[PDB]
Amino acid sequence: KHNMKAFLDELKAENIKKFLYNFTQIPHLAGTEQNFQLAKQIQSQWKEFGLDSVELAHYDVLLSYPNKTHPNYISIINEDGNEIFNTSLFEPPPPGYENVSDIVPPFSAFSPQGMPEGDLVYVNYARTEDFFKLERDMKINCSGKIVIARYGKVFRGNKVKNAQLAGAKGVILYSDPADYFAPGVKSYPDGWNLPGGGVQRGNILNLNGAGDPLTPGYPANEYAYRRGIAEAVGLPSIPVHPIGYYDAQKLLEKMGGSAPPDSSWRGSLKVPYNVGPGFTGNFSTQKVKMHIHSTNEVTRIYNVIGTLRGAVEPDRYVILGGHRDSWVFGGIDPQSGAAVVHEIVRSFGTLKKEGWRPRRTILFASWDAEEFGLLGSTEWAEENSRLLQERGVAYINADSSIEGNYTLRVDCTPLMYSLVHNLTKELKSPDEGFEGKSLYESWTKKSPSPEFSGMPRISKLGSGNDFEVFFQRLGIASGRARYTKNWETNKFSGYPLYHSVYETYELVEKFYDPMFKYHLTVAQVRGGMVFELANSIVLPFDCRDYAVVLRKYADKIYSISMKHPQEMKTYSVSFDSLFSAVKNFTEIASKFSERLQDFSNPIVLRMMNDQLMFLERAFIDPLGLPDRPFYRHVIYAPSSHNKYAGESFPGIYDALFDIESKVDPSKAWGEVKRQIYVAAFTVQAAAETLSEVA
Amino acid sequence: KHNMKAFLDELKAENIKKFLYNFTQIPHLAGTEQNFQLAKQIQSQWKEFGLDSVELAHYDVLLSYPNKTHPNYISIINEDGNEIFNTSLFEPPPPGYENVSDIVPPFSAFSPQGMPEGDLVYVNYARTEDFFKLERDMKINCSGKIVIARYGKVFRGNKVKNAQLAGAKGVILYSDPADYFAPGVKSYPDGWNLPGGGVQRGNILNLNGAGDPLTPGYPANEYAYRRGIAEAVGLPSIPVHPIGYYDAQKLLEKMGGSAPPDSSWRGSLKVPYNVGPGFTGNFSTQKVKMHIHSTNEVTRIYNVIGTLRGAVEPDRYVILGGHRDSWVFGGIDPQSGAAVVHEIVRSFGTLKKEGWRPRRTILFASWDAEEFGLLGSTEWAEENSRLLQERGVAYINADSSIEGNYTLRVDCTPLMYSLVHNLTKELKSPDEGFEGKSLYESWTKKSPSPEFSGMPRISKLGSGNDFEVFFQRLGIASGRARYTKNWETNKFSGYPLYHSVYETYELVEKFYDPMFKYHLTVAQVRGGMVFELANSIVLPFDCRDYAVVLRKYADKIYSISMKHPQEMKTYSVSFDSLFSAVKNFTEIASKFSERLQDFSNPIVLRMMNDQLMFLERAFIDPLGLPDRPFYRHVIYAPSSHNKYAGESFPGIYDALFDIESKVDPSKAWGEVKRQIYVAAFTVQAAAETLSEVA
Ligand SMILES: *[C@@H]1O[C@H](CO)[C@@H](O[C@@H]2O[C@H](CO)[C@@H](O[C@@H]3O[C@H](CO)[C@@H](O)[C@H](O[C@H]4O[C@H](CO)[C@@H](O)[C@H](O)[C@@H]4O)[C@@H]3O)[C@H](O)[C@H]2NC(C)=O)[C@H](O)[C@H]1NC(C)=O
Ligand SMILES: *[C@@H]1O[C@H](CO)[C@@H](O[C@@H]2O[C@H](CO)[C@@H](O[C@@H]3O[C@H](CO)[C@@H](O)[C@H](O[C@H]4O[C@H](CO)[C@@H](O)[C@H](O)[C@@H]4O)[C@@H]3O)[C@H](O)[C@H]2NC(C)=O)[C@H](O)[C@H]1NC(C)=O
Ligand SMILES: *[C@@H]1O[C@H](CO)[C@@H](O[C@@H]2O[C@H](CO)[C@@H](O)[C@H](O)[C@H]2NC(C)=O)[C@H](O)[C@H]1NC(C)=O
Ligand SMILES: *[C@@H]1O[C@H](CO)[C@@H](O[C@@H]2O[C@H](CO)[C@@H](O)[C@H](O)[C@H]2NC(C)=O)[C@H](O)[C@H]1NC(C)=O
Ligand SMILES: *[C@@H]1O[C@H](CO)[C@@H](O[C@@H]2O[C@H](CO)[C@@H](O)[C@H](O)[C@H]2NC(C)=O)[C@H](O)[C@H]1NC(C)=O
Ligand SMILES: *[C@@H]1O[C@H](CO)[C@@H](O[C@@H]2O[C@H](CO)[C@@H](O)[C@H](O)[C@H]2NC(C)=O)[C@H](O)[C@H]1NC(C)=O
Ligand SMILES: *[C@@H]1O[C@H](CO)[C@@H](O[C@@H]2O[C@H](CO)[C@@H](O)[C@H](O)[C@H]2NC(C)=O)[C@H](O)[C@H]1NC(C)=O
Ligand SMILES: *[C@@H]1O[C@H](CO)[C@@H](O[C@@H]2O[C@H](CO)[C@@H](O)[C@H](O)[C@H]2NC(C)=O)[C@H](O)[C@H]1NC(C)=O
Ligand SMILES: *[C@@H]1O[C@H](CO)[C@@H](O)[C@H](O)[C@H]1NC(C)=O
Ligand SMILES: *[C@@H]1O[C@H](CO)[C@@H](O)[C@H](O)[C@H]1NC(C)=O
Ligand SMILES: *[C@@H]1O[C@H](CO)[C@@H](O)[C@H](O)[C@H]1NC(C)=O
Ligand SMILES: *[C@@H]1O[C@H](CO)[C@@H](O)[C@H](O)[C@H]1NC(C)=O
Ligand SMILES: *[C@@H]1O[C@H](CO)[C@@H](O)[C@H](O)[C@H]1NC(C)=O
Ligand SMILES: *[C@@H]1O[C@H](CO)[C@@H](O)[C@H](O)[C@H]1NC(C)=O
Ligand SMILES: N[C@@H](COS(=O)(=O)O)C(=O)O
Ligand SMILES: N[C@@H](COS(=O)(=O)O)C(=O)O
Ligand SMILES: [Ca+2]
Ligand SMILES: [Ca+2]
Ligand SMILES: [Cl-]
Ligand SMILES: [Cl-]
Ligand SMILES: [Zn+2]
Ligand SMILES: [Zn+2]
Ligand SMILES: [Zn+2]
Ligand SMILES: [Zn+2]
Repeated sequence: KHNMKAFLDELKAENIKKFLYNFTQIPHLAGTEQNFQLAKQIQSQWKEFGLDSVELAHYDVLLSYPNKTHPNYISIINEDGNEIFNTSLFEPPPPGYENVSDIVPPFSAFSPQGMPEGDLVYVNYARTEDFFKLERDMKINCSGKIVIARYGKVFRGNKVKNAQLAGAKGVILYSDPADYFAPGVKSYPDGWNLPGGGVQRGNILNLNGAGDPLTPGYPANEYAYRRGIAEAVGLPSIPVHPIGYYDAQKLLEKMGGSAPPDSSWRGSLKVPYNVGPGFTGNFSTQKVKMHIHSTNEVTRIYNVIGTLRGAVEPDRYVILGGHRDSWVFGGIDPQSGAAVVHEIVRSFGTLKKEGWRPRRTILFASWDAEEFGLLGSTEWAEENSRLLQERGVAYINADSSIEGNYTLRVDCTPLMYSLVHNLTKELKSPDEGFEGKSLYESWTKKSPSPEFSGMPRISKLGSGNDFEVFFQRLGIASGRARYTKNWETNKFSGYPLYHSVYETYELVEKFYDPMFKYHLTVAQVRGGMVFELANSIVLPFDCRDYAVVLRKYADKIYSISMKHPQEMKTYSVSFDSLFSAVKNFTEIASKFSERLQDFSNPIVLRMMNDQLMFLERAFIDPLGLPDRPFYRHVIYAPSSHNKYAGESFPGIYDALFDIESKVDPSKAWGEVKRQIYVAAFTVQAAAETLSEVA
Repeated sequence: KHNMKAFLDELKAENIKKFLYNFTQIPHLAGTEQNFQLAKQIQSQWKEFGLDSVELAHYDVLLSYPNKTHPNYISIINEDGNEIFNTSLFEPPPPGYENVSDIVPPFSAFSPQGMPEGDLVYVNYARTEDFFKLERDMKINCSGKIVIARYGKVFRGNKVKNAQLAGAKGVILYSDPADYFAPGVKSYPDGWNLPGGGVQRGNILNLNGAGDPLTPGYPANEYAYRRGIAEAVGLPSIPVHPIGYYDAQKLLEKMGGSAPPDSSWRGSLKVPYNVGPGFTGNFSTQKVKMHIHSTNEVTRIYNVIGTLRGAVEPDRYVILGGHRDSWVFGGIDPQSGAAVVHEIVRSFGTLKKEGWRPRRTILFASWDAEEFGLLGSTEWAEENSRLLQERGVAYINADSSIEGNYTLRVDCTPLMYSLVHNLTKELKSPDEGFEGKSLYESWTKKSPSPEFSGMPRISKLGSGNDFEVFFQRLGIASGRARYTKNWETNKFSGYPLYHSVYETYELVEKFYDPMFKYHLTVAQVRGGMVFELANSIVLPFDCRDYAVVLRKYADKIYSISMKHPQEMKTYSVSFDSLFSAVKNFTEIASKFSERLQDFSNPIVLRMMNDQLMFLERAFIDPLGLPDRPFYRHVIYAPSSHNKYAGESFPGIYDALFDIESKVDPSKAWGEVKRQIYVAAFTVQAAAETLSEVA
C-alpha cells in the first residue's frame, strides 16, 4: 500500500546522517560560489530522487560582508589614542578545520561603516523594558554612548533598533555565559558549550517582512527598480559588532558609574555589571572604539524549487520549505533541517517511482539568504504571490531539526493543532524512558500545555524564519516542528553554539544526536504533516481550534486594557464587538464542522476544502498593520519588541503598549478603539467565510 | 427548455415601463424615509419573484444635505454690500409635480459651509489643461478668486480639486447650453433639452475609491470607529454650488479682464466669456458672494441583496448590481436601470419556479447612496471583500439603461469582449432601419471600433459608478451596457436633464423610449451577460482579448514616453521588460486557450475556470497605486484628471504626466522606470496564473 506508513517507514536516520555530513564540510554563505554549487547539487539530487521538475529561482538582493583586507574590530583606546586592547579578528577554528578557507569572521550583517569612540553603557539584553529601566528609572542617558548589550531574550535587530532610538552611536553585542554556557558541560570541542572565543553572527535588520531592502513588494528580478541605499528598508544607522565573552570581559571589567539596578542585570562574568556610563576613575579617560568596514552589495542568490504534481488537485500547493545558506558550516543551522528535507524528498520520490502521486501538489524549497533577512523565501513569494494566495494550502518550515534533545517544539496555526495531536499519537517517541510510548505522550509529559490537561504546548508564529512571508503577509496556514532543549527562559536565546564556527557536523554526531533518532522523529513530524496536508481528502484543519484561541486572545487583550479602568470609562472603550465576533466565529465554526462531517460530491467537498483553505486567508487585512504593510495577519504578528515571538491581536496590543506614557491620551485611546473595530470586523469576516456560501 | 432564449423571451418591455412608473412617482434621495420605503418594497417583490433570500444590508455613512430653513444661493453684491442679484432657491418644478414635497433643491453634496466673496475667474471646464492655459500661458492667478466653471468633459469633483489646488476660494458650476442644449430640440416639458432654470446636482468628493469618508477600508457598521471630520477622505475645502444657465448668464455678462484664449473657451451664451478676473470697469467694485449652509451628517442607508443559489457552483458569484437612490425622481438616473434589474429578477425567478437554477449563484443588488460617492456598493464590498475576492466571477452594473436612443454603449474588461460580441449577434436590433438585423450589426455600424473593421467600440472602465469597488479595488471582471446618444465630445458630459428635477418618468415615456424597446434591448444585454456568466460550463472569458489590448496599451504608453527621447537616453528608460511581459502573456494565453478547448473532468474544468476567474484578480497590486490605495488594478484606473474615464497603465501614465515640468528630472524619470517595473512584473505574474499549475 502507498499510505502514510509507507512514506514514513522509508525515511532512514542513516540517510539523514549522510546528507548532514555532506552539507557541512565547507561553508555555504549566502551569495558565495560554494552555496551556488550546493544549490546545483540539491537540484540534481531532487531530480534523481523523482521530482517532476526542479528549478533554480535566482534574485539579486542586498547582502553584506566584511572587508577581507580591512577587518572589523573593537579597541579600548587610551587618552593618547593608543589601542591597548583589541577584540579578536576571528574565532579560533575547531579541530581539523583550522585550514578551511572562506570562513567569514564574526560580524553583524548590514552594519554601516564607522569608527565611533565614546563611553560604554551596559544595557543588559537591550529589551524595550531594559531601556525603560535605564532612562526612566535610573535616569541614564544613552545619547552619544556606545551600548554594550548581551545577546538573549529577543531578536538582535530589536536591540539595535532600541539602542538607536535611545540615541546610541554604536552597539556591541556579546554572548554571556549566563545565557550561552550551561552549568556542568564542556566548551566545544569536548562538549556543546560556547568557548570564550566563540561569537554569534547574525543580521541586525528591522525589515518587518519586507524581504530585500531594495525591492519591497516586488521580486528582485533582472529588471527590478531598486531603491537607493538611503531609502532602503530596515538598515541600522549605527555601527554594530558582535564579540565573545573573553573579549567582553575585557570591555566590561573596567566599567564605572551606576551599579546594576538588580540581579537580573548581572550575567556570569567576574565583573561588576556596572551600567556606567564610562570606566572607573583610574581608567576614566580610556574610551571604546569600533572599527567597522563591512560593505552592502547586491549579490545573486538561488532557491531550489522542486515540484511533485498532485494526481487530483494539482492546483493546490503544500509547501515544505527551509533554508540552505549558513553563517559557516551550518551543522545545526540549517543543515540539520535541510538533510531532513532531502530525505523527505527521497522518500516521496520512492513512492512516486512505484506509481503513487499525492492528491495535491507538493512543493519543496531550499531557500537562500535566510540569514540575511529571509530574502530567498520572501522574493520567491513576492514573485509568486498570486499563485500562493489562490492555491496555497499550507506551508511547513524546515530550518534546524534539533536545537536540543529534550522534547518536541511545535509552533503552528490553530488550524493544524488537531493534525499535530493526531500525527504525534501515531509516532514512536525516541526519548529515553518512553520506549514503546507515542511521541504525543513524551512531548505532552515534558512540555505540558499551560491551559489544558493531557495536552502539549504549541506556540504562536511570529517571525525569524522563512515561514514569515507565507503566514504573516500572505495568510497561508503555516507550521514548524523541531527538537529542543529543556532550558525555559533560554527560548529566544538560541543553543550555545548558535551562529558560531563551532556549529559543525561533529557537534551534532557527538553531542546532540549520535543515532540521528531525533532527526528521524523530526522528519516523521514534518514529512507526516506534509503527507496529510497533501493527501487527505478533506483538508486536515479544524476551524474550531481557532475559535478556542480567539476567545483566549480576546480575554487576554481585554485584561491588558483593564489595567486602565478610568480611561476605559472616559473614552468609552468597549471590547463588546470583539467578544461578539468571537462568539459568532465559535457558533459558525461549530456548524461548519457539522456540515463537514455530514456531506460522493466533490464540488461540496472542494467548496468545503476551499473554505478551510481560505480561512487562514481571511485573517489578512490588505491595509496591513500600522506602519508595517507586510505584516497583514490581524490575529498574529511578530512582536514589535521581539520579532521571534508571535503576538496575538498585535494591532490592539501595540495600541495599548506603554499607553499611560502617551501625551494625548484621547488620541491614544481612540486608536485602541480603532484597533478593536478592525479586529472585531476581521474575526466576523473570517467567520462568514465558513457560513453557507449561498 | 430552460436556456438563455427562455430567460430572454420572458422579459417584457411593458413590465419595465410599469416598474419605471412605479419607482419614479416620488423622490428617493439617499438617506430619506421614502428611499427606505422603496428598499423594503424591492425586497418584498424580489422575494415574491422567487429569490432564495433577500436581505437589507444597512450602513451609517457620511451624507450631505442643504439646510431646509437656511437656503444656499449666490449673489452679485454691490459696493455697499447690497445683494443686487440672487441665484434661484429651486428649479421650477415640472407640470403636475409643482406640489411634490421633499424635492431637494440644487446643491453640491459635501460642500463645506461658507460665505466667500471676491472676483470671478472663468475657467472653462476647469480641466487640468484649462488651468495650465490660465496660469502658465495667460498668467492669470486664481488665488483668492471664485472660479466659475462650466459642467462637461470631466467629473465635477476633479474640477473642484483642480480649482482648490489653483488656490480658488469657491467654485460655481453651471450648465452651458453649448454642452446641455442640443440644437433644434425643445426644453423640458416639450422636449428633452435643459431649461435655463434647470440645474445638475452631484457630489464633488475626491474619494479615489474609499467609499464612506469616515471609514476607509472597513464597513460603516454598528460598531465602526469613524475618523473625525478633519481626517475624512475626499472632502472639498472650499464652498461649491451649481446653477442653471439663466443664473450663469447674469454672473458672466459683466465679466472683464482678459478675453477667452480661443473659441474652445466660449459656450453658447450671449456673453463675452472673459476669463476676468472680476467685472468690466463700470461694475468693477461689484463682487460675487456665495451662501453655503449644507451639513454633512452620518445617515443610515440600505442595500437590497437578493440571492439565487447556484445548482452546481453555489460558491461562485455573478453579481448584477445598480443603485436605487436618486437626486429627485430618477426617471433616467437610476430608475431606468433599476426597472430593468427588477424585470431581470422577475424573469430568472420565473424559470426558478419551473425548477431551474443557474449553475452559479447570482446575486442581485439595489445599492443605496451611489449619488454620494458609491457608498452603498463600497461599504457592502468592504464588508464582504473576502467572499468577493475568492468567489466573485463577474460584476454587471445596472445604472441608467438609456442616456439616448442612438446605439449601444459597452464598457467592460477585455475578458468579456467575446461574450458581448457573441451575445449581441444573437439579439435583435430595436433601431429604425435595422429591423431583422442583429444588435451587433446596428451597434457595429453606428459605433465602429477605431482599430478594427466590422467590430464595435467597447470602452475601458474607470469610475463614476458602482462597478468601481469590484473592478478597481477587488479585481473582479466587470462590465456595463446601456443605450446612448450620438453626440461624440459630449461623452463624460451627461444628457441635458442629468441630475435635474426634470428627469422624470414622462421624460422617458415621451422623448426617450415610448415603446420601452431600448430598455428591453438593454435588459437582454445585461440579463443575457449575467445568464451566460452564471450558467456556461466554461466561464465565458477569452484571455487572448486581454493579450491584444495589453500590447495596444504598451505601444501607447511607450509613445507617450518617446515624446522625451533625450531623457530616455540620459536616464536609460527602457520599456523592454513591459513588451517582454506582454509577449509572454500573449504566448501563455494562446496555450491556455488550446488547453481550454482540449480537455468529462470537473476538476480540470474548475481548475481552468478558477484560472479564468482569477485572471482579472491577478492584475491587482496589494500596494495599490501611488497615494491611491483603493485603486489597485495595474492595467486600469480611473483617470487622475477625470474619474469617469478609464486610463490604461495608470501608474506609468501619471509618472509621465507633465514630467517636463518636474523640478528633479532624475527623480521623476526614476519613478517612470519604477512604474515600468511594476507593470512588467504584474503582466508577467498575471500570465503565469494561466501556465500549467504544476
Ligand atoms: C454576531 O452575529 C450577530 C447575528 O446573529 C450580529 O447581530 C447583529 O447585530 C447588529 C448590531 O447590533 C444588529 O443591528 C441592528 O439592526 C437593526 C436592524 O436589523 C437596527 O434597527 C439597529 O439599529 C438601531 O439600534 C441601534 C442600537 O441600539 C442604534 O444604534 C441605531 O441607531 C438604531 O436605532 C441595529 O443596527 C443586527 O440586527 C444583528 N443581526 C441579526 C441579529 O441578525 C452581530 O453584529 C455579530 N457581531 C459582529 C461583531 O459582527
Ligand atoms: C518572458 O519569459 C521569458 C521565459 O521564456 C523570460 O526569460 C527569462 O529572462 C531572464 C531575464 O533575461 C533570464 O535571466 C537570465 O538568467 C540566466 C540564468 O538562467 C542568468 O545567467 C542571466 O544573468 C546573467 O546575464 C545578465 C544579462 O546580461 C546579467 O545582468 C547578469 O549579471 C548575469 O551575468 C539572466 O539572469 C532567464 O533565463 C529567462 N528564462 C528563460 C529563457 O527560461 C522573461 O524574463 C519573461 N519576461 C518577463 C518580463 O518576465
Ligand atoms: C555530497 O554528495 C554529492 C552527491 O553525491 C557529491 O557530489 C558528487 O560527487 C561526485 C564525485 O566528485 C561527482 O561525480 C558528481 O558530479 C557529484 N554529484 C552531484 C553534484 O550531484 C559531493 O561530492 C558530496 N560532497 C561532499 C563534501 O562530500
Ligand atoms: C590593535 O590594532 C591596532 C591596529 O592594527 C594596533 O595599532 C597599530 O600598530 C601599528 C604598529 O605598531 C602602528 O603603526 C599603527 O599606527 C597602529 N594602528 C592604530 C593605532 O590604529 C595596536 O597595536 C593593537 N593593539 C594591541 C594591544 O595589540
Ligand atoms: C484527529 O482524530 C480525531 C479522532 O479520530 C478525528 O475526529 C474524528 O473524525 C471522524 C471523521 O470525521 C469523526 O467521525 C469523529 O466523530 C471524530 N472524533 C472526534 C471529534 O472525537 C479528527 O477529525 C482528527 N483531526 C484531523 C484529521 O485533523
Ligand atoms: C409600486 O408598486 C408597489 C408593489 O405593487 C405598490 O406597493 C403595494 O401597494 C399596495 C397598495 O397600497 C399594498 O397593498 C402593498 O403593501 C404594497 N406592496 C409592496 C410594498 O410590496 C406601490 O404602492 C407602488 N407605488 C406607486 C407609487 O405606485
Ligand atoms: C437676495 O437675498 C437677500 C437675502 O434674503 C436679500 O437681502 C435681504 O433683504 C431683507 C429685506 O429687504 C433685509 O432685511 C436683509 O438684511 C437682506 N439680506 C442680506 C443683504 O443679506 C436681497 O434683497 C436679495 N436680492 C434681490 C435682488 O432680490
Ligand atoms: C463566441 O463564439 C465563437 C464562435 O462560436 C466561439 O468560438 C468557438 O468556440 C468553440 C467551442 O470551444 C470552438 O470549437 C471554435 O473553434 C470557436 N470558434 C472560433 C474561435 O472562431 C467563442 O468561444 C465564443 N466566445 C465566448 C463563448 O466567450
Ligand atoms: C576594503 O578595504 C579598503 C578600504 O578603503 C579598500 O582596500 C577596499 O576598497 C575595501 N573593499 C571594499 C570597500 O569593498
Ligand atoms: C541625553 O544627553 C545628550 C547630551 O548632549 C542630550 O543631547 C539629550 O537631550 C539627553 N537626553 C535627555 C533628555 O536626557
Ligand atoms: C542529550 O541528552 C542528554 C541526556 O539528558 C544530555 O546530557 C545532553 O546534554 C543532551 N545533548 C544536548 C546538546 O543537550
Ligand atoms: C439651519 O439653519 C440655521 C443655521 O444656524 C439653524 O437654524 C440650524 O441649526 C441649521 N440646521 C443645521 C445646521 O443642521
Ligand atoms: C497668486 O496671487 C496671490 C495674491 O496674494 C499670491 O498669494 C500667490 O502667490 C500668487 N501666485 C503666483 C505665484 O502667481
Ligand atoms: C429618439 O430618436 C429620434 C430619432 O433620431 C430623435 O429625434 C430623438 O431626439 C431621440 N430621443 C432622444 C432623447 O435623443
Ligand atoms: N533566522 C535568522 C534570520 O532571521 S531574521 O533576522 O531575518 O528574522 C536569524 O534569526 O538571525
Ligand atoms: N454616479 C455619480 C456618483 O459617482 S461618483 O461621484 O461617486 O464617482 C455621479 O457621477 O455623480
Ligand atoms: Ca523584493
Ligand atoms: Ca467604509
Ligand atoms: Cl523550523
Ligand atoms: Cl451602468
Ligand atoms: Zn536557520
Ligand atoms: Zn541562522
Ligand atoms: Zn446613477
Ligand atoms: Zn446619478
